[PDB]
Amino acid sequence: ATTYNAVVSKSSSDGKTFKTIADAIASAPAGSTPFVILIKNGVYNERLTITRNNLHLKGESRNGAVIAAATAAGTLKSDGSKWGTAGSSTITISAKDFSAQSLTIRNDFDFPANQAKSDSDSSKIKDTQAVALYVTKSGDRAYFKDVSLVGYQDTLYVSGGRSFFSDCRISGTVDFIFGDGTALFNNCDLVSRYRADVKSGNVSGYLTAPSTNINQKYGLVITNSRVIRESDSVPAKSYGLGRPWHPTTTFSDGRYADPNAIGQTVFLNTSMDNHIYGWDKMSGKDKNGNTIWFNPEDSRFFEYKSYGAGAAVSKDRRQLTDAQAAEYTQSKVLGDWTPTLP
Ligand SMILES: [Cl-]
Repeated sequence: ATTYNAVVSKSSSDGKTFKTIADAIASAPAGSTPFVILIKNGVYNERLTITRNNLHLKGESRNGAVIAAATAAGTLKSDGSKWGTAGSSTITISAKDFSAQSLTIRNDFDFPANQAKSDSDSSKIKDTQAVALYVTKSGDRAYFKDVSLVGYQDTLYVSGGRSFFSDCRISGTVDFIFGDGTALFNNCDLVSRYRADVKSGNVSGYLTAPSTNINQKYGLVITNSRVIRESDSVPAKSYGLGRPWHPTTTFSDGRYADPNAIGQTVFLNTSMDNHIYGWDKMSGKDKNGNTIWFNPEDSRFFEYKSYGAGAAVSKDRRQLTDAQAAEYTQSKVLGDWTPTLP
């Protein structure tokens, strides 16, 4: 008995349906009773910030139901300032118990066309992060089933609490899954994209850039998934599994890369194609303004039974024991939260 409180569609003939997702959401009664919105197939050019708890979106299909907007961190607002990384997000989850199913969320920033522009072209953006989905610190218990997240740089920004991605497709280039949140991905396609602007022997990107605080037990946890390249032109050994992101943070002794943001990315029972070369390091600025490198061997980067040509042949890729692997069940990672659809 699945009941939709509202229906969004492109038809002005579909009946008492909404034209945009924002309107359908705004029709929700104040409070925290569950509210479910069916989004009929179509491309909805909208940027949404979810502040209503217990809101649930269901698209007619992951392939046909799309929420898309083109915004880069470097994209300028009316006042001439930049949107920023968080601000470029097509969808921002700032409420609890959100769920999206069978739909696609895209940031349509044309990263390749931007990279192809001449350097003297004043419209060529440097701050090229363009987030498709951002789960903020106010978005605990965000659930995404049969959802597709599309972007290049910084596709998925997960911060704060717990989020679960099941049977999803996430595509990107650089740090396309990043943040400090507890994000569990099960049975997902993590799609590494082609970079026309990167020479074949250089790094095209990194699947993850966790910023997990050292005291947080779980960061980015990918299980029973597939790490694949979007095309045969993605070179062998062009993608890192992860890179340690230590966010510039304000401390009583200055603003610089957080030394305690010792990120975690763990893969279990996940296939990896040949584009993966292993983990990588990342640089930031320390308390003195010097360049500092945060190394993978100093981060919580682990694998358990990866397979495929991209899996570990060498030993500089730490492996979990069977006992340690048992600590990465959905129950343990998500704790008191059991993700369920309306
Ligand atoms: Cl930063």
